[PDB]
Amino acid sequence: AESTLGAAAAQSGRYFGTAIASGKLGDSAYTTIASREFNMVTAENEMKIDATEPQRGQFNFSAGDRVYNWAVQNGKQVRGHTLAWHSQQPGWMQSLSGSTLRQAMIDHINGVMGHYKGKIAQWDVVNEAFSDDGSGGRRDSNLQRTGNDWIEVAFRTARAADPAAKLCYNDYNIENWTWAKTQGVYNMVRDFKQRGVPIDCVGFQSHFNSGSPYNSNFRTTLQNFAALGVDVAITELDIQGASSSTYAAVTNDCLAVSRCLGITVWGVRDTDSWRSGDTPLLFNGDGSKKAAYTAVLNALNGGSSTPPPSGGGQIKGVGSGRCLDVPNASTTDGTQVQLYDCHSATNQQWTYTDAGELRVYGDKCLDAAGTGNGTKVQIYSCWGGDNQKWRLNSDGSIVGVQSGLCLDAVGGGTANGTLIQLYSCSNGSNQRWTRT
Amino acid sequence: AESTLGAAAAQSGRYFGTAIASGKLGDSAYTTIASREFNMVTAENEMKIDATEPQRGQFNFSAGDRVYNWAVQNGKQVRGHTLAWHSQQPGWMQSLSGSTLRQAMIDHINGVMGHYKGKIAQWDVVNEAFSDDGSGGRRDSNLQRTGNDWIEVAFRTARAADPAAKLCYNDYNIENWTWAKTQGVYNMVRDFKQRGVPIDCVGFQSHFNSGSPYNSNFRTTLQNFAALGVDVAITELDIQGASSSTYAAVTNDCLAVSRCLGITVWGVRDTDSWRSGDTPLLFNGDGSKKAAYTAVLNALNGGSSTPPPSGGGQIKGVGSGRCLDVPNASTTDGTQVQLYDCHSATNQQWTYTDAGELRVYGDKCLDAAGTGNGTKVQIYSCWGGDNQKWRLNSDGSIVGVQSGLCLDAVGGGTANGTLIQLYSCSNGSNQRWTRT
Ligand SMILES: O[C@@H]1[C@@H](O)[C@H](O)OC[C@H]1O
Ligand SMILES: O[C@@H]1[C@@H](O)[C@H](O)OC[C@H]1O
Ligand SMILES: O[C@@H]1[C@@H](O)[C@H](O)OC[C@H]1O
Ligand SMILES: O[C@@H]1[C@@H](O)[C@H](O)OC[C@H]1O
Ligand SMILES: O[C@@H]1[C@@H](O)[C@H](O)OC[C@H]1O
Ligand SMILES: O[C@@H]1[C@@H](O)[C@H](O)OC[C@H]1O
Repeated sequence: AESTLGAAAAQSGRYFGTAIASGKLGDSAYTTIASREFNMVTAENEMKIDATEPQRGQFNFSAGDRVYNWAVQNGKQVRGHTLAWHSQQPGWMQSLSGSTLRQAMIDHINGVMGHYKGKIAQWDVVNEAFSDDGSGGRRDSNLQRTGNDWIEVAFRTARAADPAAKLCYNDYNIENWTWAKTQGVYNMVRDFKQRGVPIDCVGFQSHFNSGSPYNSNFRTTLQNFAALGVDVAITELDIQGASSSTYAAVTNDCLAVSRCLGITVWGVRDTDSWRSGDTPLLFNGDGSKKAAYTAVLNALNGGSSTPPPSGGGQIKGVGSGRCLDVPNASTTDGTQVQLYDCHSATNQQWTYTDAGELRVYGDKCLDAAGTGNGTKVQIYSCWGGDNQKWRLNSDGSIVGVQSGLCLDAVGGGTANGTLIQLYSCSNGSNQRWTRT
Repeated sequence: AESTLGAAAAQSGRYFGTAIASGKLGDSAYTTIASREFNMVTAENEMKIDATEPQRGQFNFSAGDRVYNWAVQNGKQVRGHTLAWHSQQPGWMQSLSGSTLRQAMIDHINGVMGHYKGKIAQWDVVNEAFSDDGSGGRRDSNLQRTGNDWIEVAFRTARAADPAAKLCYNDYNIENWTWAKTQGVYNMVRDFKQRGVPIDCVGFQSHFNSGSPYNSNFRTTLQNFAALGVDVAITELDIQGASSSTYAAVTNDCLAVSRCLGITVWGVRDTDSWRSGDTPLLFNGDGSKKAAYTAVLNALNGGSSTPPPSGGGQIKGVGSGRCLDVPNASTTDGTQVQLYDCHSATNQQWTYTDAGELRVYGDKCLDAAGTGNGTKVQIYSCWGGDNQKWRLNSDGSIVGVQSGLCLDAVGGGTANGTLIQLYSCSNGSNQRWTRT
C-alpha cells in the first residue's frame, strides 16, 4: 500500500518498524497506531541482557515474549535487541570480568538465541562496542577488557546458536563518515569479512540531534558499509525536533542503498520516547500524525515530481486559482486568512518549516482556533502549537496536525475574500493547493 | 531597582504580580521565584466563595490567610479574588435563587471583606458577569436572575464593608475594544460612574490565546475605561506560547496608561499554570527565565534607547566590531557560527522570534549543542528546544534559556573566523552584542 509506513516501505522491498514497550501494549491508542503503521518490531528493553537473564544461568523470557507474541499476531517480523552490551547489564554481570565474563557473555547469547531460534529476522548481537570519546577506538568496558576479540567471539557464538538470523553489529554516532567512530566500526566489519567472522549487517542507531546532527554523507557511510558485503539498517531512528526534511533525507538515504533493509524509529509517540523532550518521533502524544510522518510517507512512496519551494512561496488553491492571502497584509493576530488573486506580496509568501508550520512575515503562523468543522483559520504568533502544525499531503490537501482537518475554502467559495476554515477532508478542489 | 519584575514595575509606581497556590508555597523552587520577582499576590483559589464559605455562615479563612500572610511577609500587596461569581459556588449557594440567593451573596461579601478589612489593595468584587454569546449582555446565572441590579448591590455592599479597598469588576474577553462583551462592561461601568455606584477599577483577566488573541486595541480599551474615572489592572495575564512581543506589548499598554496599577501573570512557572499545555508564563518548569521574561523586564525598565530591530538584522560583537556570521553561508546543520566583518549577506541576518529564537535563512536556528562552558554555538533545524531559545539582556549579553550561559567569542578573539561558544556570563566585551 501507500497509506501506512510499513506498506509504503514494502513498496521498495523494505520494512518500517518501531520499538515496542510491553508496558504500553494495554494502551489501545498505542497498539492501534503501532499495529497499523509498522511491519517490524524491536523490543525496546524486553530482550536486553538484564531482562532475559536476571540472575546468572536463570533465563526469563516473559517480557520478551509479550512483545514477540504481539508482533507476530499482528504480522510483524522481529529484530532481537540485544545480546552483548556494556549497558543495562544485570548486576551479576556488572560484577564480572576476564574469562568469567567472557563465558557468561557466550552463555547469555546461547540461552537467548536458543529460546528465539528461527523466530528472529535480525539480532543486534553486539551493541555500542566503540568509544564515544571521539577517538575511534573500542569503548572501555568490562567486555572489552576480557580481550579485544570479544566481539568476534560473540558473533561466532551467535551464528552457531541460530544460523537463520541475520547478525548485526549495532551502534550510534557512526552515521557521519567523518567521525572517527564510524571509521573504527568500518575497519572492524571489514576485518571480520576478510577473516570469515560471521556478520551479516550493521545497524545504524541514527539518534540524530544538534550534538550529533544528521549529515548528507550518511549515504556514503551506508554505501561504504554495504560494499563490505553486509546489509545495513537504520535501527533506532529519532530526530531531535523531528525535522520533516531530515526525516525525509534519512528515508531517502536508505532507499538509495539497495542493501538498506529498512528503517525502525525508536518509538511510536513522542510521549513514548526515551527522549520525549526532543519530540523526535512521527506521532505526537495525541496519536496524531506529525509533519514528519507525512514527509517520511511521501519519501517512501517515491516523493513528488514537483520540487518543493525553497524559502517563501505562494499557496494557490486549485479550485479558485487564487492564493492564500492575509487580508490587507495585516499582522494582527486573529486575522482569518482568505483567497485572493496571487501577486508579489509578503501577505502571500508562506514558508513551510521543517517543524510543520506555515509562516508568513517571518514570525506569524497559520493558526487554527479550534479543532472542529468551521474552525477559523487565522494568523497567530508562532509558538509551535499543534494547531499551528500542518501536513502537506501528496494529493494537494493541507491537514492540521491537531485537528486532522483540511484547509477549506468557506462554502467552496473561489472569489477574492473567501475565508479559509478547517473541515473534514473531502478531496474537493477547495481543499487542494499547490506551491509556487 | 530593575533586575526583577516587581522592582522594575515599582520604578513607575506599578506592581508586577502573580497567582499563588498555597500548596506550592512549600516548594523552594517555587517560592524562590515567587518571592523574588513579584510584589503583588492573588490567591489562585484560597479566597474564592467555595473556599471561604464551605457552608453558609461558616467561614474558613485558613488557606486564604496563609497566602495573605506569605504575601505581606515577603513584601507583596494582595488582590482579593473573588467575592461574587456564578462559577465555582459552594454546593449550597448553587441551589439558591431569588432573594434568598441575593442575601447569601451580600452576606458572603460582608463576611470575607470584614475578615480582610483594610488589608486588601484590590478586590475582584464581581467576576465574569457577562456572556460570551456576542449579545454583550449578562450571562444567565442564578445571581443574574436575582435581579439585574445584583452587580450594583455587590459593589455598594463591598464599599460599606471595606472603604479602603479598591473595588474592581473582573472579567475575561473584555480586552478587545471591538468585542460586544467589552462594550457591555464598558457601558455598565460608565453607567455606574455616572450614577455614583462605588466601583474603582476594572480587572482585565487578559487570558490571551488563539481563541481570544491579544489585539493592540487593548490599550484603547484601558484608556477608555481609564477615562471613565476608574483604575485598570491586568489581573490574570498569560499568553498562549508566551510570545515575547505580545508579553512586551501588554506591558507597554499598561505603562502607557497612568491609571494602570500593574500587571499580574496567572502563575509562576508554566507547570504551575492552569493552562500549562500552552506554556503561557514567564518561567519554565525548571525555573529558568524564558525569552518573554527578559522582554517584560526590558519593557518595564523603559526599553532601549533606539527602536528594536523589526526582524532580520545583524548582531555585532562590541569587543570585535564584527558580526555573527554562519561560515560560507552554509545551511548544514552543525555548522559553528563565527565572527566576521559585517556586510550585507543572509548568513549575517538574524531574526529574533517571539519564541526567543535567533533564526537565519528563515528556518535555521542559533543552537547550543550542550549546556556547559565551551559548548559550540551552531545552526540547527528550528524546532523550539530551549537550547535554541535566547534572552537579549539590556546589557548586550545574549543568554541561552536552557544553559543560562552567554554567547561568547572564543578567547575574546576579534578577528574573522573567531568561533562562538557558550560560556559563563562575564560582562566581557566578547560577550556583548548590539543589533544594528
Ligand atoms: O527505555 C530506554 C531505551 O529506549 C533505550 O534504548 O535504552 C535505555 C532505556 O532506558
Ligand atoms: O490582502 C489583500 C491584498 O493582498 C490585496 O492586494 O488587496 C486586498 C487585500 O485584502
Ligand atoms: O467549504 C466547505 C465545503 O468544502 C464542505 O464540503 O462543506 C462545508 C463548506 O463550508
Ligand atoms: O462580539 C464578539 C465579536 O466582535 C468577535 O468578533 O467575536 C466574538 C464576539 O463575542
Ligand atoms: O561566512 C563568511 C562570509 O560571510 C564572508 O563573505 O567570507 C568569509 C566567510 O567565512
Ligand atoms: O572566550 C572565553 C573568555 O570569555 C573567558 O574569559 O575565558 C575563556 C574563553 O574561552
